[PDB]
Amino acid sequence: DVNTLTRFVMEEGRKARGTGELTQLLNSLCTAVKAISSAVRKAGIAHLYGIAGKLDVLSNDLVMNMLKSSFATCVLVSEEDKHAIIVEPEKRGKYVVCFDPLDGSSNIDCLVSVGTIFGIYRKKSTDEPSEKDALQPGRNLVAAGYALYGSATMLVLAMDCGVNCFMLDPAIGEFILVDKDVKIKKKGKIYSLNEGYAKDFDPAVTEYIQRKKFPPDNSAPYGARYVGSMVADVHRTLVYGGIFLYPANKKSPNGKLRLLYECNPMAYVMEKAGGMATTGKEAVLDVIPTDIHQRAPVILGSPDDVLEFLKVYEKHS
Amino acid sequence: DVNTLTRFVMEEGRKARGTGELTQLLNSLCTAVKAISSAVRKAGIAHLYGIAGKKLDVLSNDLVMNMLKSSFATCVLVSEEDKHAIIVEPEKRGKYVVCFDPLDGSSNIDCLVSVGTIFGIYRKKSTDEPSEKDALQPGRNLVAAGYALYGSATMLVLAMDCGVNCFMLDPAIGEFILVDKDVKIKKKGKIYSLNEGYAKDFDPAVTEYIQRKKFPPDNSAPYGARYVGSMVADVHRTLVYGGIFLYPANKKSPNGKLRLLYECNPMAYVMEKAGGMATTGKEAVLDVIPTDIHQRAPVILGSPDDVLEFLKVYEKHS
Amino acid sequence: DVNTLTRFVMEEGRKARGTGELTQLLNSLCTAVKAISSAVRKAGIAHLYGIAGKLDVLSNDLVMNMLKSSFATCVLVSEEDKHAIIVEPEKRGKYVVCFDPLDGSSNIDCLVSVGTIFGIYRKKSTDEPSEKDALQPGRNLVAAGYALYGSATMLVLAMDCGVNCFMLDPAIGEFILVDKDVKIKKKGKIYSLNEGYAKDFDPAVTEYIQRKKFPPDNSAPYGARYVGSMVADVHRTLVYGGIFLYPANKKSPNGKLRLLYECNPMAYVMEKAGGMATTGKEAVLDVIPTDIHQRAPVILGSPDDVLEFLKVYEKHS
Amino acid sequence: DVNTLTRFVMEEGRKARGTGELTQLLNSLCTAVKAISSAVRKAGIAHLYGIAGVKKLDVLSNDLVMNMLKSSFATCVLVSEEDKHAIIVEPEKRGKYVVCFDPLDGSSNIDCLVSVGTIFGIYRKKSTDEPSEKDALQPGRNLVAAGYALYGSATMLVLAMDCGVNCFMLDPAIGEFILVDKDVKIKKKGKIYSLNEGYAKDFDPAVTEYIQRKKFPPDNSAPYGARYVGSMVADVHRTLVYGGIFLYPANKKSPNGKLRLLYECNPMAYVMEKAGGMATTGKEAVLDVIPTDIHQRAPVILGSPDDVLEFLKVYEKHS
Ligand SMILES: CC(C)Cc1sc(N)nc1-c1ccc(P(=O)(O)O)o1
Ligand SMILES: CC(C)Cc1sc(N)nc1-c1ccc(P(=O)(O)O)o1
Ligand SMILES: CC(C)Cc1sc(N)nc1-c1ccc(P(=O)(O)O)o1
Ligand SMILES: CC(C)Cc1sc(N)nc1-c1ccc(P(=O)(O)O)o1
Repeated sequence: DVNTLTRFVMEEGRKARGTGELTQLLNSLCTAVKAISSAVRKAGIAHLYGIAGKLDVLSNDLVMNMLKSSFATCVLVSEEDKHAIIVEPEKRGKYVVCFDPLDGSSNIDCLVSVGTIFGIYRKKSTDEPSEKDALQPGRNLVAAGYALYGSATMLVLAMDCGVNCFMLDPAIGEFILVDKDVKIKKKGKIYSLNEGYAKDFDPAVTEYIQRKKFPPDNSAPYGARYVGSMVADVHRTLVYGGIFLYPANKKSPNGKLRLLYECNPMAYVMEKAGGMATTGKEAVLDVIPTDIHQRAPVILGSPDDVLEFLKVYEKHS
Repeated sequence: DVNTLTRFVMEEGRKARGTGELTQLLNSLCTAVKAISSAVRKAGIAHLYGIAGKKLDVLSNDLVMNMLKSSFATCVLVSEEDKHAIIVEPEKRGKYVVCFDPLDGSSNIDCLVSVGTIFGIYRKKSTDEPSEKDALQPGRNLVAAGYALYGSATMLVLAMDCGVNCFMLDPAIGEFILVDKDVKIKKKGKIYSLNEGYAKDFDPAVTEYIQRKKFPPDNSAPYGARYVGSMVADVHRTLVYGGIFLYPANKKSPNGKLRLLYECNPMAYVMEKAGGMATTGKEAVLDVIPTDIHQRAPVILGSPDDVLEFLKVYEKHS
Repeated sequence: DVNTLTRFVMEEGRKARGTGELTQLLNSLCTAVKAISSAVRKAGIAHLYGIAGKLDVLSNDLVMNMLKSSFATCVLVSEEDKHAIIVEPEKRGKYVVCFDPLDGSSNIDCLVSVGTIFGIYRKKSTDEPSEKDALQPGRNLVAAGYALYGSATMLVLAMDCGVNCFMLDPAIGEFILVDKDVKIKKKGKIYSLNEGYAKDFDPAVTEYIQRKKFPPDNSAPYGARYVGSMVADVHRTLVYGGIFLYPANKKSPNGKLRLLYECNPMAYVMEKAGGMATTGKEAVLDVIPTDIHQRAPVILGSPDDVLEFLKVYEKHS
Repeated sequence: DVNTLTRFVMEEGRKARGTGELTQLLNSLCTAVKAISSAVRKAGIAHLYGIAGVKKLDVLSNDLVMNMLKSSFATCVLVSEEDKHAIIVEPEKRGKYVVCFDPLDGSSNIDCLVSVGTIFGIYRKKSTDEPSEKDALQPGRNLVAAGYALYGSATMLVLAMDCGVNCFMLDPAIGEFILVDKDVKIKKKGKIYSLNEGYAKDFDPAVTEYIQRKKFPPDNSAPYGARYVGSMVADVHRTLVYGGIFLYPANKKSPNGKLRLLYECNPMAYVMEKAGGMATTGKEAVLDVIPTDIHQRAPVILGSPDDVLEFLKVYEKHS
């Protein structure tokens, strides 16, 4: 039987005997993602070029407005906003949402794949809503995932029931369920990181990557891929297996990627798919944040690959 | 004034006092590219999944093949998808030879990586009965070439003698809008692009050049690395941002990996028309005289100062 | 604040403390309607004409399959099917749906507006579901409405809370709420019927139309409009006011339109909009059907216009 | 073999050994029509209703056609239903063609989602004078091309030229007009009549008598069916596809009719005649009227020839 994201979300909410608030949140996010996709694919660009005589900001506006009007949220943290956004009293629900509305858009001028990343938390205290409600470890996530605006548009949604992938059919604006309860390969054959900054690598990263290129045994060297857009690289890791790295170094002891709306959602998807996600020192999902924009190192993907990295990392610890 | 690809192609044909045959070819190709984009973005996939109770690379080849055949402008067609050249039936023959990759990068379409269509257009040069040999011309001889990138948005890059022009597909109206005119690549970039998984097989010249990008001998900032693994995506980035793209020979691909006729030559033509460079290491890509329609070539291309720097390192290793 | 069909249907179900079954029904119908619209606008027609080297049937298949897979229905009545469809036991819910999947499609060859009409009943009994469960008067409707595939695509949905109109934004495949709690004009200035049957008209119809052309109170004559597609003509009646008539004639002595999936849903929309719908002898919604494809005469629209027709009708007994 | 509007127009221009100017005109119009279709179907309406936290369609449509035709470099004089005076194209963009068009016909009733359309007629400038409004004052029989786009259940472009009438369906998945009906001809006699019978009290006696013959046939035949969408493009297209007759005649209150000669009557009359149909004012062929004002009105009775001819017999019977 055919299944849509709308039908899937609703049925999961009915199974859980929810009140319907999270379902409305998720319906609203889905509508925003379709609107971002339409804009990313440049529908209407002819009018900008005068036929009748901003993208990251627009994407942030779509998600903010759709989530606010769901009546399901109370605190919203965006890559694009300096402070947490507090929902007006009359529209407050119980959920906290952290999101990157257009990840990878810094290089959107070359039409590289971009994406939307989100993580949904339940507000934990009855206090007046504030940034502190967003300072939860990723292990508290209720749902998380991403939309990839690639060759096609796909929404990957992870919850307690596992990871499910929905393809956007732009003819009818419906996300069609195409991959159910997806699991990552135990060991991959691809490594992904920016090797241009090798002179800054921690010695452990240098040694691990050298082992991927010059394997000590009779195995084939891994292939390399680095799109430079986190959603594209993490999605490829999910589909094909392997390892994605944005690790710490001495000039960046906490990494570069942001914990709340990049690392934690992707770490959550990975673990629900049977993968792993580490800072080197601990699981990404166990980090307790103190700053809504704080950075975290991240190494994620197939467990045998992540564990091999940790073996090398501890050798230099 | 707004300009569409349709209007742009027609006016170039008018200025050249052509008979309209090449205009019909390019209009047919534009229609095929829009149909491929729609399919690549999965329009109608719900029907495939049972909403009412071909492979993408094969469909794309069928779209390009049929639109070019029915243009009456072509006589010989070479596709990545076909072992032998397709010879157009006599009554539909025109004078052009088209080599193309209808869905470049589609081997990894399962992870929704950017894919593209690459094409190069030659005039038939021989007066013989049309055959596979008519596609064996050096890239030197191209009349027009370019690619469609099905990335975050769909763009067509078209190169001819008048230069390189970039058109964005507006999917609301199915129209290619001219958005970047007479494009030129940066003289020198800050990004290098290659699969470093083959580091163990690199010739010394490639190894040293990449070492220079990571550890600059002059203490400037290291280049950033990018490698999508889809040639159209990596080359388009090289065009837009500058830098260098490399697919050199390795042990699995001793003649290189990329295909000369419908990957290297079109991209090399776009690059040179944009003020860039494209070399095999030994010679300009466009000077290679092919002997086989699916033959491979090593390729190093992008900003002129970056390729020239590579070539100096190459000469240092004889 | 923006509102979608998805969000509106979900919120009405929450206010009603429903189990979510009707919501799944309506979302499934929403998906089918977008797919029908896509096909009606001829998306993909180039593939039929050889670019790479039935509509009424497809429309029925879309509605049938989406409703079956909702797990919300037990009996399905379509204009396209001789007998009622009984849903298999594992997919049964409690709702009975009568629909015309592509109303007006007989003239789709001239690109006239066409539509989808639907009416939803609740099955209350523990008997095994059968065709007889669809033999209900329209006053039993839980929800009803129509999708119009006209110059744009609009879904009109009627329930106890009133009538609401949703515009399909095809860039994102989302129905946008654009007209809330719609009420029809008390009196219009347009009458709609096929005057080609003037020779067969009952004396009451003839006299009523004479009053529209030569007004007894010295008012200006009504304008005439007859698209010949029931959904187009009735939607215009809703938006602009006035009257729509399909009375008995010699080829159709019980009228021509179908009671179950044409007259009843439109009569329901009209009454929920403050309008009226009569057979001449009684309200459409009070007719007790004996055959799922039985026909009925219908006069519907603005209340003053229908009441005026009924005055003429009562004059002729 | 599949054929698109772009390819068909280009090949017709090649067959005629044209310079390509008319081809550029038509490509530009095709682009405008796709943009109108997109807006008519309400793409992006979610943004107007606040999804991220403005012109009426008839104005946008006029702006689209005006700008696309200007930038074709193929036109010199433009007449629109929306503009009191003809637009004279600035010198650097001038071509030889005169275009009269209605950018969104029937749009006054667009609020009920009734079918709407675009109508156009293309002339060559005949005078050696500086271009002016007078260059649009040509009889319809001078038309080089004419036709219409109907934004109905699907969007179709009907294009008439000397080679006949051809119908192209817009495939919105790819923005291509697909040739679906070639060298169209209308039925010799139909079974539908189309006019606003609510104003029967104002009818001319000939019209009254003719419509009476359709409802109460004297020859024991079946009465005609009635259809009246109230959008000219929709009613005329149905007349082309199914046959029959469409009427907006002159009456006692409107001695010149209501529809506009230059950009409503002439193009539809031209399409009709190229399809083997007829189009008359009652007194003469629409295509023979020589206009004196670009917004002048004309009565129109058009469609299947046996029906128009029957109408004219009744009309002449009443002198
Ligand atoms: C395990 C999953 C996340 C449960 C789901 S899945 C969905 N659509 N809704 C819920 C849910 C539970 C409670 C509530 P609520 O009372 O806050 O709405 O919703
Ligand atoms: C420099 C460019 C390639 C010239 C162009 S650009 C276009 N649309 N057509 C032509 C062209 C020249 C000759 C012919 P033809 O007589 O084969 O048709 O066409
Ligand atoms: C008055 C309106 C129609 C009530 C609505 S509105 C909506 N979306 N659902 C319902 C509803 C009631 C009962 C059930 P259920 O337990 O069969 O699902 O649903
Ligand atoms: C009979 C038809 C109208 C001929 C056609 S059909 C088309 N696409 N162009 C032309 C045409 C003739 C002259 C010119 P021009 O030199 O003004 O461009 O064009």
